[PDB]
Amino acid sequence: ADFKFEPMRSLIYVDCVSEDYRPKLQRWIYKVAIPDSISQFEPYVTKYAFYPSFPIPPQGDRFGYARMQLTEHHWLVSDLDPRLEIKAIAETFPMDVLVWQGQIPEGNPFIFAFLPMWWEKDLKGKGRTIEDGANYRFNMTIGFPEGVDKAEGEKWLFEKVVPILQAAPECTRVLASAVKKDINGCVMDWVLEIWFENQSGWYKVMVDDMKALEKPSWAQQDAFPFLKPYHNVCSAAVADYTPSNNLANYRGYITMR
Amino acid sequence: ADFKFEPMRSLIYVDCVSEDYRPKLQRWIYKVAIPDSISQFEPYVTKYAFYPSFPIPPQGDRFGYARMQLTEHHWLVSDLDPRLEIKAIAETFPMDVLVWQGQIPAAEGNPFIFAFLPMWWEKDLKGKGRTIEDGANYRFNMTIGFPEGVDKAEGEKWLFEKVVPILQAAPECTRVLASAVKKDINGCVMDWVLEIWFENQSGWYKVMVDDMKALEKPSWAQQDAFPFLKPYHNVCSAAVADYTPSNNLANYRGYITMR
Amino acid sequence: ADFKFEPMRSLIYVDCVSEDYRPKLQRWIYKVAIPDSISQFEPYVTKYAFYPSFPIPPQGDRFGYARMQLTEHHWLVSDLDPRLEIKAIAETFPMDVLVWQGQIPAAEGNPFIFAFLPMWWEKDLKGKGRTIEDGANYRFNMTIGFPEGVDKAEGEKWLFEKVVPILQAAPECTRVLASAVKKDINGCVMDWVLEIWFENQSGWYKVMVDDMKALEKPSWAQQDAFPFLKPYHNVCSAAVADYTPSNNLANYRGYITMR
Amino acid sequence: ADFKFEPMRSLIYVDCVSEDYRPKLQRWIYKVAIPDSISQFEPYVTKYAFYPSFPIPPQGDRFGYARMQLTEHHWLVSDLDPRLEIKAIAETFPMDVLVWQGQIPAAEGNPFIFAFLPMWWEKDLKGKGRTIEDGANYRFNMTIGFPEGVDKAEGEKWLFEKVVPILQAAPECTRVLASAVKKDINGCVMDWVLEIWFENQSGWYKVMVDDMKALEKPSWAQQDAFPFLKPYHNVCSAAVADYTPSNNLANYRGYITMR
Amino acid sequence: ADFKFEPMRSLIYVDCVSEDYRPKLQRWIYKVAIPDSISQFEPYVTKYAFYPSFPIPPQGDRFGYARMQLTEHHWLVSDLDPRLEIKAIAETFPMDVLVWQGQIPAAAEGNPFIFAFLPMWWEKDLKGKGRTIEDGANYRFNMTIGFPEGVDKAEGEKWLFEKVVPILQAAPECTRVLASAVKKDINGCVMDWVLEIWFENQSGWYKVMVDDMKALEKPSWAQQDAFPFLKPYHNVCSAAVADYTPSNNLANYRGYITMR
Amino acid sequence: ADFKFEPMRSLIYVDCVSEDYRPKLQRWIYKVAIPDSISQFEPYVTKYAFYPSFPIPPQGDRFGYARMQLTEHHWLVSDLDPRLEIKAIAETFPMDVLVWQGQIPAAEGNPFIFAFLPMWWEKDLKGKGRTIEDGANYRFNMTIGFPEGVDKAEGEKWLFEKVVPILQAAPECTRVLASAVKKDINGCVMDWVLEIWFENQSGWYKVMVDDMKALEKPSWAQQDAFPFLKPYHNVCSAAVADYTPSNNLANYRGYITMR
Ligand SMILES: O=C1c2c(O)cc(O)cc2O[C@H](c2ccc(O)c(O)c2)[C@H]1O
Ligand SMILES: O=C1c2c(O)cc(O)cc2O[C@H](c2ccc(O)c(O)c2)[C@H]1O
Ligand SMILES: O=C1c2c(O)cc(O)cc2O[C@H](c2ccc(O)c(O)c2)[C@H]1O
Ligand SMILES: O=C1c2c(O)cc(O)cc2O[C@H](c2ccc(O)c(O)c2)[C@H]1O
Ligand SMILES: O=C1c2c(O)cc(O)cc2O[C@H](c2ccc(O)c(O)c2)[C@H]1O
Ligand SMILES: O=C1c2c(O)cc(O)cc2O[C@H](c2ccc(O)c(O)c2)[C@H]1O
Ligand SMILES: O=C1c2c(O)cc(O)cc2O[C@H](c2ccc(O)c(O)c2)[C@H]1O
Ligand SMILES: O=C1c2c(O)cc(O)cc2O[C@H](c2ccc(O)c(O)c2)[C@H]1O
Ligand SMILES: O=C1c2c(O)cc(O)cc2O[C@H](c2ccc(O)c(O)c2)[C@H]1O
Ligand SMILES: O=C1c2c(O)cc(O)cc2O[C@H](c2ccc(O)c(O)c2)[C@H]1O
Ligand SMILES: O=C1c2c(O)cc(O)cc2O[C@H](c2ccc(O)c(O)c2)[C@H]1O
Ligand SMILES: O=C1c2c(O)cc(O)cc2O[C@H](c2ccc(O)c(O)c2)[C@H]1O
Ligand SMILES: O=C1c2c(O)cc(O)cc2O[C@H](c2ccc(O)c(O)c2)[C@H]1O
Ligand SMILES: O=C1c2c(O)cc(O)cc2O[C@H](c2ccc(O)c(O)c2)[C@H]1O
Ligand SMILES: O=C1c2c(O)cc(O)cc2O[C@H](c2ccc(O)c(O)c2)[C@H]1O
Ligand SMILES: O=C1c2c(O)cc(O)cc2O[C@H](c2ccc(O)c(O)c2)[C@H]1O
Ligand SMILES: [Cl-]
Ligand SMILES: [Cl-]
Ligand SMILES: [Cl-]
Ligand SMILES: [Cl-]
Ligand SMILES: [Cl-]
Ligand SMILES: [Cl-]
Ligand SMILES: [K+]
Repeated sequence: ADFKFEPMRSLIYVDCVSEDYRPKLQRWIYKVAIPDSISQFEPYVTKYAFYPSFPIPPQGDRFGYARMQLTEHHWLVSDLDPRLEIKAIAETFPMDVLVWQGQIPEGNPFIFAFLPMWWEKDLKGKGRTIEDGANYRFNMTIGFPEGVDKAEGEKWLFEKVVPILQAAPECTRVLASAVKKDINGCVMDWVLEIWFENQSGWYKVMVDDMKALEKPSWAQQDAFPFLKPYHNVCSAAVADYTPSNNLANYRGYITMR
Repeated sequence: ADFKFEPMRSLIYVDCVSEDYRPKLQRWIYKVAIPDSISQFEPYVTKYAFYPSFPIPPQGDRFGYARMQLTEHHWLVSDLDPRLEIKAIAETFPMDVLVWQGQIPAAEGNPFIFAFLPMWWEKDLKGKGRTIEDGANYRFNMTIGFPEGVDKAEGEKWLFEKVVPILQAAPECTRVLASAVKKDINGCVMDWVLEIWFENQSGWYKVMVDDMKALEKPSWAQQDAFPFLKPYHNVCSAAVADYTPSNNLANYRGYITMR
Repeated sequence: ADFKFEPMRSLIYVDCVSEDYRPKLQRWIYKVAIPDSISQFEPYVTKYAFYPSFPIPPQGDRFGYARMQLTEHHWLVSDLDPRLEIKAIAETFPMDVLVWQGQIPAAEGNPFIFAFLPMWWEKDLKGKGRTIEDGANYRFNMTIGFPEGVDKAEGEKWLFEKVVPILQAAPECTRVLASAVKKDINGCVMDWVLEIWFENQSGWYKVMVDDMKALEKPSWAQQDAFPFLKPYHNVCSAAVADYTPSNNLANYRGYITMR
Repeated sequence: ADFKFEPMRSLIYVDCVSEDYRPKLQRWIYKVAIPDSISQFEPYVTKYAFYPSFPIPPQGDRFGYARMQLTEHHWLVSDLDPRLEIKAIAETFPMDVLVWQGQIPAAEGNPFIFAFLPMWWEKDLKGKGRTIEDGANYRFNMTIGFPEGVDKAEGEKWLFEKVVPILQAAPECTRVLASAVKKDINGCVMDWVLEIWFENQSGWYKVMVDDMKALEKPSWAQQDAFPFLKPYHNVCSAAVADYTPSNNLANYRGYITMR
Repeated sequence: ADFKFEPMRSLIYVDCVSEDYRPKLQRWIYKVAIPDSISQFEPYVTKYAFYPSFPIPPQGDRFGYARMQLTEHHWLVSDLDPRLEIKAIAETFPMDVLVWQGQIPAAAEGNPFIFAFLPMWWEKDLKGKGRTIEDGANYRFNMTIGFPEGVDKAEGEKWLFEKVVPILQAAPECTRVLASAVKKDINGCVMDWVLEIWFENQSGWYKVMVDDMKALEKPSWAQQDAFPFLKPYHNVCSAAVADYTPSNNLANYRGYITMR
Repeated sequence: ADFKFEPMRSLIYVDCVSEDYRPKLQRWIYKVAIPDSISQFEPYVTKYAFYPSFPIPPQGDRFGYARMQLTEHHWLVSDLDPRLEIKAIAETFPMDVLVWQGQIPAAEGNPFIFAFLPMWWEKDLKGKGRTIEDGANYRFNMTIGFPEGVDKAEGEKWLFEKVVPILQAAPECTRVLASAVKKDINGCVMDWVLEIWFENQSGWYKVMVDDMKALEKPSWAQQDAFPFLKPYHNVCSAAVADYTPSNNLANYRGYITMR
């Protein structure tokens, strides 16, 4: 019988591999994914929201930049509990959505990271408010390649990478949670959000300041983040606010006139 | 102090024993029951909804057919925890509502069936993977409880080995789902809840009446024909649509009157 | 350029000619008709709502009883202005909906009754000052149009001098209201819309069937008994509650499916 | 047929003549007045809202200070068109509400002040261009009507030549706005509505009491001090905030009770 | 990892120490506090609401009467779990709000911030069980108390329930009495009890909470001469509120829309 | 007194001249513009919405492509009526917003294009009857105004006799719609607004760039290629989806920040 109280925040990195797919993928998301979703999890999800990603910045491709959105659920129970596999009504989820997102064409894994509802580490910019200004919120998840010691990767991240973020005045905030791997075997290890004022601030720090970094022995590309795009790193730059707070705001797929 | 996280889906089988009562019972439900309810459980119920039952089909009376609605709560805690008996404001619940629902007559009355379930169906026995796009569903929700002194394991075995296969054989039946009732919560006499989908009333009839004549009449039967259980006492049911506009936590804006 | 301020209340009498059609027609209405509709007229309709009809009462068939609902719009402009025919996105309206409503068979076929009215009742002939606290109302909404070649003044005189007094005499009848149909808008064949309240179905029957036998059968009668008009062609009706949860502009949150 | 497009903003000055009445009057307003109201005018009112008045300031009694709220409707048509008198469902409006508001006593009562205005202020006499970021406003809304047999032109001249300049001189006063009352609608005795903003109650006092002592007492004065008009009869007022949570068409979700 | 399921009802006693502050404090609450709040706790709070207090009644000052509102959260987890201190976006909460509420003087002794955690359901129902909304409009006097330092808690409880409550039960003017014990283990709130005591109106409140209560033995630990015998705003806070608020913030809020 | 019933649809072409400005401009729009706006026009605007533009396509710069959104109001009265200039609270509109949108540099600046239209399209030139089920639309909304000293009738003739036929010839173009700009309202320099649908960006390109090379370059042309008009000055545009979540009158619940 018993079901564990397991409050978590999920993030899904929704890419769009081509502008010709955008109308169709966007349609599916807003016309189909929302109602199918709420139909299933309304009673045990407290917040379902989409954060459309800003235009892909220069060299964003190398950070597995999700060109469509982030998809953010707040769960009261583990959606991977086997008993939750049973649904009266099932979702409409065509093959085509996976083509559009880039799961299918070599093809890219579906990154679904589970987190505790609150950030575990606050490494810069504590006490910042909304009045302090509009944030270019760079959300990035990473997973160290196979056969790399996790403790060693953690040590690299926090002792080599983060200090560069702390040094940069262009970087207003740094936050990190460790991925709940015990839930869905997500290959990612960390999720970070790193705020800037704008795209140029992002570039200056995440490209130029980061050239200073020693290229690690396990690197899957020459430059930071040294991890395989869309496979061992995904990301998105998003705004402080979304109008797509789906549990509160959705009123059907109303069409423009 | 401690309060156990106990996520459940409740169903109440709301009958209406006479069309002359319908205006008044419907009024109570939508004008009074909703605000009184939300006033009490808003902080620990995630979804409160009413699914109006379709017109009672031929021989529906024999399945304890609730002629008004199903009432569906999603709980985060056991509403039968004794500490939850204390309410600043109490509900308005007249005698008359029980007359209307058939709990009391003008000449024997009917129990109030309030079944607690896990939020997710336990058994998916037909039609897995069906979506809303596959078409409009005549959703026959039926709960049953085996008569007193009938072994539960034996009743389970009957249900799943004799009854369900007839549903599986029938092309008219698009879906079959079952959960075992949480009896430990409120001593509900029912044992199972099933939802059995059809295309329409005729599909329902063809299977639940005609195909079911084939069944061996069990020794404990309380009526001659399937479901072999006493209407409204050991079986209640309702046929409902996929969608309700009465999703009360989101949708309610007061008892606004027609012009 | 100029667009006339034309505040009106529309009523559409939505029938359902068979229970096997109900799931599918209900689906279309709530899953498709609503969003397609709001997509088009949100900026110039102040209220869009559906009032599900109560179960068809005995002999309701003879009053063109809409077995599904009433569909009620409040317009700021004439939807029949020719310039309003152009829509970026058009509605999905299958042939099948007309089968289900009885506009076509799959056994003669019934017109689509869409009556335009002023937003306020023109005549208040009984029960003025009645409030919601006075009790739950069985609201019988009925529209009528006199057969071809019948003088309109003469029909009016019949209605108000012969019919209405029987309603006024009956204590079972709590309210009587009437507006004259705007015929100048969409050529609707109906002439009047009335709402006649009772306590319940039996009150309705006692008055609209039994008390009405007393009436002189007029020379133009299209059937033996009141209302003396051809069902679904020259009379449509529905009995509805004071309240609907389907106040679509405020309440709709998508076609969310039961679990 | 034709109904004139008449966009207006109404204000009703809702007093509460005793603290012992506040619970009951407040209940009526929020439990009964809202749903009865929306039930009637939803299709032709674009905004219905209540602005609770701040605590009555010193000597506010002399300005006909409404100790409960302002009631603010935005109309698309004249509610005083005679055809709008007919309502299917009528409102619940007990005698007691009039006692509570002070229309009737337990020993002379007070008129019901219902002022119709154009939706936009006619005169902007101070503080043009002020935004919400400029700070929180103590908004003193005051309506006045000159006693019987006082020339209106002469009263206007007094107001704009003697009164207004004192407001303009006072740095404590951040804003001055005025519309002339639509008298042609409901024969409201009032002539002007003004809103006069301060930072706080003391600012209000300093200007509307102390600075105003400077004023010549006019020959028609109905009291010794400004505003020289009979409280609640020829002057009503209220001090309100920039924001109300009671924007009733958008926000109302029923009379949900505290736990 | 694990986070405990801890369903609770919080109450915050929001005072306003001067009418000249009311516009500004009210603005902050409705323009800023709400969105900043929902931005943080939307996923684990089921109900966030404000109950504006009725006008301070005669001698209400002596009961630590919050002249602005009550602030009522329903939590699914302990907001005082240390891991909940981390927020992406932090709240805007100026010094000035503390001046307005009376936590600080503007340039000199202030008043503590009373934030009481409770179980979601009342623990004791001591009068008026079964009363409905149809029974009439309620003057709901919510009052929290905490016994002075070095007063035995069991002894204070015994005083409250054996001396005070019977006066409430005797008074026909008092329609309801409810009490929960404060969860002290959560945030070290100095208060011990929260009670709600209903009347018909302000005069009913006065007749009972002032006049009937004169009958009471003045305890040895008393911090003022008259009931409630506790230091205003420090060891007792209160508010009289209506059955209904329009500020049910999770459901109702549509932005800080300004009057025209 | 009188206020004319003037139902209209406005469009504002909101550009964003640099990605470094997007966070800040987007913030202003969603945090400030919305509440300031609703605070002013809630009672006489039936729909306020934002349609975020898709990524600027190849050579979109030449069509005055608004890189932020379209801003769409539905008015019941002319916002340019002089009496509507008076507002109690005024809007917060920094210099910086004009920098971000490109009205000013920190080169050469760009006019603020605010086009008023009838609520319904005047000309339906292709794809009549198309529904939402027919598929997802790349909706290219484009407004144009003919250079100074060009006869308007002659420009109209060019548009409908030369340009539109190319759209009609292209199977890649699923829809063509046009309204004439109400110039009598706000002296907007634009003359027409068109919406031209494709399947996707490539369809847009193939037709609006490649097929359009076929066109005779007119004598008044302000650039070599179609649309032959000065970007952002005599032509603005945006490609948008069928649906926006930013339907501000229904959906806005404050500036809630991500966690
Ligand atoms: O319930 C689910 C769901 C849904 O209800 C609606 C919807 O529109 C998409 C969905 O997608 C979820 C999903 C599918 C495949 C995966 O590989 C995965 O990780 C998650 C699925 O579980
Ligand atoms: O919006 C969502 C979403 C999406 O936008 C894109 C995508 O590719 C998959 C998705 O799937 C999400 C989901 C739904 C139900 C579940 O039970 C679940 O685990 C995940 C869904 O809500
Ligand atoms: O909270 C409750 C409640 C309520 O608040 C409002 C309302 O309108 C009806 C209600 O009915 C519930 C109930 C009553 C009698 C029973 O015999 C039973 O099992 C359940 C009760 O629990
Ligand atoms: O709609 C409801 C309902 C109803 O429609 C019919 C009926 O006969 C009883 C009911 O009672 C339900 C209820 C309310 C509060 C509770 O705490 C509870 O356990 C049950 C109520 O919500
Ligand atoms: O706007 C319209 C419309 C719509 O927007 C949505 C929808 O779901 C059905 C609709 O149907 C309307 C209609 C009126 C009269 C008829 O005789 C008929 O076939 C159809 C149509 O005009
Ligand atoms: O619900 C509705 C409805 C319906 O339920 C049944 C039906 O058979 C036709 C309908 O059509 C209505 C309609 C839509 C658009 C219009 O422009 C119009 O005048 C009427 C629609 O709103
Ligand atoms: O319909 C109305 C109405 C209503 O629907 C609801 C309500 O709660 C109060 C109301 O009161 C209005 C009114 C009554 C008496 C007057 O003397 C007056 O000037 C106005 C009336 O118009
Ligand atoms: O809030 C309202 C209100 C009120 O709060 C107090 C009061 O004493 C009268 C009132 O009457 C208002 C009203 C309703 C309908 C009308 O047609 C009308 O003209 C006025 C009502 O809505
Ligand atoms: O002392 C004050 C003050 C100040 O010292 C400096 C300054 O730049 C602006 C100010 O303006 C404040 C204010 C004025 C009018 C209001 O209506 C309001 O809410 C606030 C006031 O507090
Ligand atoms: O001494 C003064 C003064 C005064 O004598 C009386 C009075 O009633 C108000 C006053 O206020 C004046 C003032 C002007 C501008 C401000 O911004 C401000 O705070 C105050 C100031 O000149
Ligand atoms: O008496 C007053 C006064 C004064 O006499 C002298 C002085 O030097 C300043 C003053 O300033 C006060 C004031 C000004 C503007 C406000 O906006 C406000 O609330 C208060 C005013 O009342
Ligand atoms: O800049 C700000 C500020 C500041 O710099 C210093 C300081 O001591 C207080 C402050 O407080 C401002 C504020 C006042 C009242 C409110 O109601 C509000 O939301 C914010 C804030 O903006
Ligand atoms: O998160 C919090 C918060 C917030 O987000 C928004 C807001 O407008 C007020 C707030 O106030 C809370 C608080 C303040 C002072 C205290 O002394 C205290 O105990 C708690 C704080 O925790
Ligand atoms: O309304 C609220 C509020 C208030 O009105 C006044 C005040 O002085 C403090 C407040 O603080 C509340 C709060 C408490 C705990 C939190 O963890 C939080 O985020 C916010 C906030 O919700
Ligand atoms: O009311 C208005 C308004 C507003 O309320 C809020 C807001 O955030 C921006 C605004 O801008 C509008 C506007 C700006 C520039 C123009 O050139 C023009 O014609 C109109 C203005 O009218
Ligand atoms: O969103 C809007 C908007 C905008 O988004 C961007 C922009 O650059 C100007 C704007 O101005 C619009 C406006 C407001 C009030 C009015 O009276 C009016 O005519 C226009 C506003 O609503
Ligand atoms: Cl039998
Ligand atoms: Cl909601
Ligand atoms: Cl016949
Ligand atoms: Cl709404
Ligand atoms: Cl005169
Ligand atoms: Cl060129
Ligand atoms: K060319």
